[PDB]
Order: sequence, then structure tokens, then C-alpha cells
Amino acid sequence: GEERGRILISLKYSSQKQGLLVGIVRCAHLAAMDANGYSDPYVKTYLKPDVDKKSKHKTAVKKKTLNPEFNEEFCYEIKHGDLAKKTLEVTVWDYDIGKSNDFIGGVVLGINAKGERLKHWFDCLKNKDKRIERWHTLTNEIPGAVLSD
Ligand SMILES: [Ca+2]
Ligand SMILES: [Ca+2]
Repeated sequence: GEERGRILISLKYSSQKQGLLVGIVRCAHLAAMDANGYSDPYVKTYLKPDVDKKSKHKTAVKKKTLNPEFNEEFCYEIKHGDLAKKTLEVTVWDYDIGKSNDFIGGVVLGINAKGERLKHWFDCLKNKDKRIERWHTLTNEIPGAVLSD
């Protein structure tokens, strides 16, 4: 997979809420998918398998930037023992008018991942009520997204 920028993600499993808090903090040096040399980025998240197709979250769109700051956090209600059953799919897109939005890149976290994609997830799961915030380099190859380039 080729690099498409970096994303800073925060994860915290809250015992009180019985929920995974997912923070989309900011991105750095995203791929430019517009004719002006920039992108209009937003980030989507899913928690999969998504029983009932309700896990979609999307950040606001930031205009004309390759270094967006989102500082948004969402929550997935889930018992701690089910966390290891799931993958967190985080994808970055470029909002366009007049055509479908361009895919920028993504990252998938889960116990079946590798390297820091695995370690970030594992660190969250093994440290309840501790926020773990880590950068990941985006890939251009996300299953179910677009063809690799
Ligand atoms: Ca575009
Ligand atoms: Ca655009």
C-alpha cells in the first residue's frame, strides 16, 4: 500500500459508559485530490462487523487543506468483551461538488491488524479508562473502498 498522509486517532474505552470513544483529532500531509492542489477532507468511521448498519460517523468537511484539524469524538456502545470482535475502519475523503467524493486513504485497527495498527487497538483494549492517542500513516488500499493506485 502507498502512503496518503497521516491521521491522529484517539481511543479510550470508558468503563462507566461501556463505550469506545473514538477521537478523530487531525491529519497531516493528506493526498491532494483537487485541481487546486488541495483536498476538502472529512473522515468517516465504522465499527465492523456492523450489526444493523448503524455505526457510520462522519466529521465536518474542512475546506481546501491537506492538514485538517477536526477534534471530534464519537462513541460506540459496546461491552468490553466484544471489542476484540471488531475492527475500526477509518477513512479519509475529499468532498467534491459535481462528482463522487474522492477517496484519500484509510487505516483499519483491530486485533487482526499488524504493527501499530494492532498495537494501538491492543493498548486501548488492555488499558481501560486510559486514552491512547497515536498517529497512523494512511494507506490507499482499504477493502471495500476503491482500487489501489
Ligand atoms: Ca476531488
Ligand atoms: Ca474537493
